[PDB]
Amino acid sequence: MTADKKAKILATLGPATRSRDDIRALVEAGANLLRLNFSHGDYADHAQRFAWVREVEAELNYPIGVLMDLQGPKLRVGRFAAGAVQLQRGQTFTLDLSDAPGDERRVNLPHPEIIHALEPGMSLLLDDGKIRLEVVNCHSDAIETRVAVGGELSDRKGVNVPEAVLQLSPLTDKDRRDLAFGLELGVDWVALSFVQRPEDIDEARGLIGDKAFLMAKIEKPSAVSAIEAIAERADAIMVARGDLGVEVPAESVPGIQKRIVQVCRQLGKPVVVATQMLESMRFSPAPTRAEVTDVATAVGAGADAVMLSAETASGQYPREAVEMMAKIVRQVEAEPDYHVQLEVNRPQPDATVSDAISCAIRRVSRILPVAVLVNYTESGNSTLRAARERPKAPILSLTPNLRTARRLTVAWGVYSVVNEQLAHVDEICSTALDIALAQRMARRGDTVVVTAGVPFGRPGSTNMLRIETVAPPL
Repeated sequence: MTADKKAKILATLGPATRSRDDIRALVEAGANLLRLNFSHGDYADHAQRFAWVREVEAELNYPIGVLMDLQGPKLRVGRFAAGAVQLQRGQTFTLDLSDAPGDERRVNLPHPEIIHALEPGMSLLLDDGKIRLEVVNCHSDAIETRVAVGGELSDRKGVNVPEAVLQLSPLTDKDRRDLAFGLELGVDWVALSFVQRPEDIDEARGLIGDKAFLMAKIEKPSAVSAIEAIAERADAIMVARGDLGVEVPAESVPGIQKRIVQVCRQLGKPVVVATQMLESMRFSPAPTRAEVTDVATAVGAGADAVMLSAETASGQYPREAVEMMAKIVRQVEAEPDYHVQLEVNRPQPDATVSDAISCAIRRVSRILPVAVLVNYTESGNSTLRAARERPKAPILSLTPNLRTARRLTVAWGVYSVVNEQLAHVDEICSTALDIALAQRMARRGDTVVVTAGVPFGRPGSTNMLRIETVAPPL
């Protein structure tokens, strides 16, 4: 494995991927994680692709994580007798629970927990926000509305409510079946949809158990408001830009994205920027200038992971999509301004031993040419803290456990290597050092840094550091 780029690339798996060898090509182009979209495919396809990925992980011998993306609830409108009713601007329209076929005056909304708690003067978006509805006055059975934007409204079209926060669980009965199937498979990362309350993480975490880590998808304003809270209760955050763009002013979004990456980097939780990264590539072998800029912004904010969806899952050029993504990340890293750029975002360390060690690590790195930070853990949580600081040297996380390594694959600039636990810091000096020549990271004569827990026990914060030089293996 070569550390060409520190930012991570999660690549979706879909119909276009169709070989055990296809997955190998994607990671050979710098893809770090692999995503199975449970809104599509059937379990035979996922289970097949999952296994294909696990062959490649064993063949290359370096841990590559697998992320399973829950569909979440889908909020759709009822049926129309006409089928296509042409709604006109500024006219009154209602929607019931009852299955009255649509007549330009009323359609049903099968899911009634939307109807409850909707207040007058809230907007209602249909057909991916194409039409805006204004609620004039409500009842228990129906909502009277005024059309604020009109257009053809086909049946079973999609509904969005940006203002309201709904008492509805982000776990659908379909999502629960998906959860039991992916946990059985051995997925590492579960991405949760429709997150609007921090409590929604707890319900998913209880079902997940310690079997897998959980990532919260910021898709509603509801979540963005409570981002700080949500980011604390989960293991990582994914920004679905496209999906907010429905529920907020587009011009607002890059601000929200920019803000959220900050909240995550404060807490050290990995942050993933996703959706509309390089869509031009689905059909074209090179991106548009605008896209490269969109990517470079996300990479530059210091975000840990970037997600490619259609470009790899179903697309005429899925490898070169990754090839480009990696090249853009390398170009951002190449810029000398970028290293200084990150510095302002870097939260000043808190008065703890683990922060001080990481802080001391910075000074030592200015004074000496440090080729690798080599923090060693099993729980991952230390290497997460070592990554918060965003060092210029690559982290080489050493692992007595495969499960943590696959999860650490999302983390910023963290490269994980797996071996039998050796249990002692002063002993592992040679091992950590040899591992470096093993993973071909440091030349004979570079200096490396090792950090670990003090008693090699569950006591916390990894509070010792030790410089070592690779003297000539004559």
